[PDB]
Amino acid sequence: GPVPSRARVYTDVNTHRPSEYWDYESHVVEWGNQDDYQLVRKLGRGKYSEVFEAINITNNEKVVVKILKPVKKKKIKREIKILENLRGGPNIITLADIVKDPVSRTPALVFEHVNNTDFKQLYQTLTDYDIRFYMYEILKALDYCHSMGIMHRDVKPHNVMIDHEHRKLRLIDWGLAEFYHPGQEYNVRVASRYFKGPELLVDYQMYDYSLDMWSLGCMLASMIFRKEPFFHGHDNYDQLVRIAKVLGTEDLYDYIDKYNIELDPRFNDILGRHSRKRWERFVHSENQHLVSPEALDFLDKLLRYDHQSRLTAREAMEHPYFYTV
Amino acid sequence: SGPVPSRARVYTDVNTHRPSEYWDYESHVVEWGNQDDYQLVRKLGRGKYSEVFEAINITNNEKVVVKILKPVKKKKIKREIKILENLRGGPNIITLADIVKDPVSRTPALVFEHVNNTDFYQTLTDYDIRFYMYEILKALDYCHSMGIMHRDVKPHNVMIDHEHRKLRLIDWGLAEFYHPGQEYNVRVASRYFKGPELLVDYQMYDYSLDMWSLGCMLASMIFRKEPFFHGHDNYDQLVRIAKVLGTEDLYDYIDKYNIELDPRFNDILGRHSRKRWERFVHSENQHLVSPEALDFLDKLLRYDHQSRLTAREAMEHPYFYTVV
Ligand SMILES: Clc1cc(CNCCc2nc3ccccc3[nH]2)ccc1-c1ccccc1
Ligand SMILES: Clc1cc(CNCCc2nc3ccccc3[nH]2)ccc1-c1ccccc1
Repeated sequence: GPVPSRARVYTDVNTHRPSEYWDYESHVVEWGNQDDYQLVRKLGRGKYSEVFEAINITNNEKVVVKILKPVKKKKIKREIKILENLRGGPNIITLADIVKDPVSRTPALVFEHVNNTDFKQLYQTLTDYDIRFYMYEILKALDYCHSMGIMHRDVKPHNVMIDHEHRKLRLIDWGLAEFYHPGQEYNVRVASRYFKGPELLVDYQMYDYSLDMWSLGCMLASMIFRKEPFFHGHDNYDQLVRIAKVLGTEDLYDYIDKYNIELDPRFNDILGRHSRKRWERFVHSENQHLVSPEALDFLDKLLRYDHQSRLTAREAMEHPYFYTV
Repeated sequence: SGPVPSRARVYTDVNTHRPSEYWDYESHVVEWGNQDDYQLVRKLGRGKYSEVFEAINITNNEKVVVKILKPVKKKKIKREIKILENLRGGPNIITLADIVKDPVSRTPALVFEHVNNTDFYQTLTDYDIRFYMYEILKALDYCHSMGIMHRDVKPHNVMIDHEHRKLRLIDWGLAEFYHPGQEYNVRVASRYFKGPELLVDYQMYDYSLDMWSLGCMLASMIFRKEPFFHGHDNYDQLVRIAKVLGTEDLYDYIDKYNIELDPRFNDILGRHSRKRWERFVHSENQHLVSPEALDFLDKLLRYDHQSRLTAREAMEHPYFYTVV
């Protein structure tokens, strides 16, 4: 079968903690009364959630209410436990309360309010310094949650809230987050297509915090090159082909041979043969003001097939690309 | 013209503003699952109309608590289920996990999350009393906010797993929805914990009944006197209260609400001075008593249901400054 693998950092953080910390199935959730909140307006809508802006009528403070469709109760317990464990961590969305409406009994999570700025509106106004500044803020959140033995497993621009006026950033939507246990085989149906690491696309289940570093690399590549998304797959199989068109099919086979991975037969007719490209090839007149040798070197160290060779969040924070922050 | 009406000072109109689906338990449709998923292990307790068992859910090998109900009144069973479904997941409220019937007996049964009850009182410190009293208040402020009065607050209805510092308020069979101006049956709660409103047959009571019962439990814990007000019948229970609170304030209460005192009180009530709470302090309990505890007790144990602290006001009392 496949060769086992483990994280290069924070490997045994959950092993050395009592079960209470990571055993979310045993976690007792206490659901308060949603009458303390008045819903103001709808902000967004997910596959299993609906996000509203609301007011806490006991202190007149704005909050964000995430109403969850109870499609899987174990998944709701997992998200709550992780949010409670990470509560107050740097740049982590702050869970303020857990409530249920008395008549509907629908689970709802109450968070600190964030005055988000638009992704398209920010895209063209962001300077090189801004990109470094906010990349460093996400790394603070990732190094923290990895140190707490949690993999976000859903990093993408939609899951990063920014209040640009206040230079405030929050990593949100922990619904896909999981506790890291060395040697554990995880479900690969995580994250979002454009941000899925090659480990997920080749069905290598023994992945770790390094999956987040791949997703972060995809975000960085989209920001510096103004190409959104950077790896534009049209299905999960095609996604690996788009990565292969940049990283090359030679290093893909070296990766699958190193871990004795069995490639799905659906790859047979679509994978082809591709050369490894130079990061400089993506530089153009519209994006050259965001690109630098430091940015390309940092990107090259995140976007690697081999999950074990990618920079850890702590190694990434020490990169020359961040010397100016 | 009869007794003066009264309403709750807090959460007065919570049920009035909710659709009838929430509080109309008579219309609630109960779906009874198959009790074959549970195997009874042992008897934990026995009530007037129920037996509580420890059981094992054979589908996940997890312990549960099974309450088998004698179907003496189907409306009462629907009421309890609706309240438990409404409060499901609330802080320190026993969690209803399933509703089942044994295929052959067809006896109603409620399945709850397991609670590992400690035996216990002799070992509880001043801190422990403050901690557990605050946990009960979280449960009461929550259920009151959900428009429900427990109406049977007493030590037997409080399960504590001391090792894990976990507390659950159980036995919601006497619980009711609060509707302002509604006249309720006074034959509720357990004798030692009945509020004076019940004993003088003042039917328009509210959540404040639970705050009286909580005050009885507090007095019994800090003074190590169980029960605190030891009546031998419902009429004598008011006399035991009047021996502490005095008869002057009892007459002020009945006059404020134009209550007619039952003639059965004529020969037994007597005349009693208002006692100082310090009179109950002794060598055996002085380590549990403090000025803060006595001030807090004085604000719960009042004849006038409207003057008692609400659960939310109680949580802000100095007696709880030392708890998280
Ligand atoms: Cl990662 C990022 C994100 C965004 C804005 N994303 C918000 C999407 C959102 N809004 C929401 C409202 C409601 C619910 C969910 C929401 N998610 C803008 C820029 C960047 C960025 C990061 C680092 C460097 C440079 C740029
Ligand atoms: Cl010291 C104490 C002890 C208990 C324990 N009463 C037994 C619960 C029970 N119910 C049961 C039903 C069925 C079967 C077994 C049962 N056991 C409750 C409350 C307190 C207390 C009171 C005031 C303040 C702080 C603590």
